[PDB]
Amino acid sequence: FQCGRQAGGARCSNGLCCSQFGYCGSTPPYCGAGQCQSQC
Repeated sequence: FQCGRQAGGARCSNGLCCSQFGYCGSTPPYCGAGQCQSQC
């Protein structure tokens, strides 16, 4: 975890997506199929 409230307030690689808890990604179960809140 790096993004969201699960960590505080950050982002992963680029302007991808950030999971409900605070898990940002662009390919794992955060951006594709998992817990995508912003983008999937």
